[PDB]
Amino acid sequence: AAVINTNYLSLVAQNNLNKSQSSLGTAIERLSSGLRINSAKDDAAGMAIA
Amino acid sequence: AAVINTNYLSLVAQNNLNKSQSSLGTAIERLSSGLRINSAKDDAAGMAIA
Repeated sequence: AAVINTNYLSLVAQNNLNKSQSSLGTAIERLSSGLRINSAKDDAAGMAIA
Repeated sequence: AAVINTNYLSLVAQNNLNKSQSSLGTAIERLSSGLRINSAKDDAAGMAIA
């Protein structure tokens, strides 16, 4: 469709950008802290064991 | 025939012109707003779904 009111492609690109940014954020946190398991939401049992 | 009081052809042309202008008005409104479903008289259930 040749409509301008809403751009589905832009929305999909925004979603994929957000996913990539979340991956970048978790990678950056794990690099800076040096700890894979911080903010227990990743590997919740792992943080208890550690 | 040779009648001048009433001009049937002019009336028919005016009616067709009115139909054309109504179509132009709907097209102009949809163009400016961008919404096909506007003025709920057009696509009544469509506006409910929207």
